[PDB]
Amino acid sequence: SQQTRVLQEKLRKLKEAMLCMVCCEEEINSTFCPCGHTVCCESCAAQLQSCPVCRSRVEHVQHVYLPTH
Amino acid sequence: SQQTRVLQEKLRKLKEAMLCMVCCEEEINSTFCPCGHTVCCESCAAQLQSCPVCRSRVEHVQHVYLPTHT
Ligand SMILES: Cn1ncc(Cl)c1C(=O)N1CCCCC1
Ligand SMILES: [Zn+2]
Ligand SMILES: [Zn+2]
Ligand SMILES: [Zn+2]
Ligand SMILES: [Zn+2]
Repeated sequence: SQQTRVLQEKLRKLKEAMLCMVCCEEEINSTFCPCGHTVCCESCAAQLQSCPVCRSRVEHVQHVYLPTH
Repeated sequence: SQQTRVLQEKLRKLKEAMLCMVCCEEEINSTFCPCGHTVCCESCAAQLQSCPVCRSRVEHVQHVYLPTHT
């Protein structure tokens, strides 16, 4: 039905929100500290000296173990 | 259709996985450091001395801003 198409789009968008905002290919699993923005995979997070959301300096990257992983 | 029911179930399960493992009511937005388990809301994370998943000592809690926050 048309509702099947609507639900497929909602699921696709929720899954895309869990993917790295830089490479778009790997799951988010890293937090920039101290700002807390959690928007990258470990490979993209390792290559950024400043947060891509707020431009704060990255003091270090904390790996996150999420239940959605 | 039955396909619509299957997709509704998938969506519901993904949304439930984003909720705090202790209160089951608020979104996860806190990480236990240094272990990295990110399974609680701020209130529930605040008084735990050890991680509820791996038992490691909680040195501090890091707030996390996730793109899925609704
Ligand atoms: C230009 N740049 N500087 C740091 C990072 Cl990260 C990037 C970046 O956009 N990419 C593309 C996707 C894969 C990782 C590298
Ligand atoms: Zn990436
Ligand atoms: Zn930031
Ligand atoms: Zn809670
Ligand atoms: Zn832990």
